[PDB]
Amino acid sequence: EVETFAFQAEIAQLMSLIINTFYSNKEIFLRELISNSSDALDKIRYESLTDPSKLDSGKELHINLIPNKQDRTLTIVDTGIGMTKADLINNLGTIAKSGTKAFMEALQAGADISMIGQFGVGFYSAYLVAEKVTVITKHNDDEQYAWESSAGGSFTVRTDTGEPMGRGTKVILHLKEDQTEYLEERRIKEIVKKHSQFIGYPITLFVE
Ligand SMILES: O/N=C(\c1cccnc1)c1ccc(O)cc1O
Repeated sequence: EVETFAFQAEIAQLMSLIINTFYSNKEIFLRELISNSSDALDKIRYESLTDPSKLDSGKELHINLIPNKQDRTLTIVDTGIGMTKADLINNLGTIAKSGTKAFMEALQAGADISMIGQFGVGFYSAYLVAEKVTVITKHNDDEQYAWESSAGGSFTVRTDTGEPMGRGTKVILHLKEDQTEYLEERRIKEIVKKHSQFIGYPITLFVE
C-alpha cells in the first residue's frame, strides 16, 4: 500500500535549511502554496480549451483555505490539474533539483528565504510552519494518491483510500505548536490580501 522514498539530496538539504534557519517572516508559505495552486488551475484551464472533457472531473476552478484549530491543521484545496504518481515520486523533484540548487547558492550569496518562489520551489516553504505535510491529489490521468513528509530526508506515496476528490490537490499542513497563528481567520485574511490579492481564481476562507 505504502512506498517510502528518499528526497534528492539537494531538496533534503533545502528542507533542513528551511526547518533549521531562524527566519521569522514565515507567512510567505501561504503565498507560495496559493501560487502553486494558481499555476495548477492555469494548467487545467488551458488544457480544457482544447479538450473540454478534462473538466468532466469538475468545472469549478478555485482555492479553499480551511483552518482547523482542533487538529492544528491548515488545508489548502485547489481544483487544479493535480499530480500523477510520476509527478509525486519523480518528475517534480527532478525539476526542483536545479532551482533548489540555485536557491541555496543564492542564499549563500545574500538572498533571503522569501525569494524561494522565484526558484520554482516554494512548496517546501510549507516546512517553515508545518512539522508534517500531507498532499492528497488527483489528476485526470491517474488515481488519487497521498504524499506525505515530515522531512528528515524521506516521503511516502500511497494510493488514497479516503473520499474521492474529483480532480485537484489538497495540501494539509500539520502546524508546529508555535505556528498556530496561521489558523486565525484574521491572520489568514491579512496574508492573502497582502500577498495573494492578484490571483485570478476565487480564494475562499472557510471560517470554523
Ligand atoms: O498540479 N498541482 C500542483 C502543481 C504541480 C506542478 C507545478 N505546479 C503546481 C500543486 C502543487 C503544489 C501545491 O501546493 C498545489 C498544487 O495544486
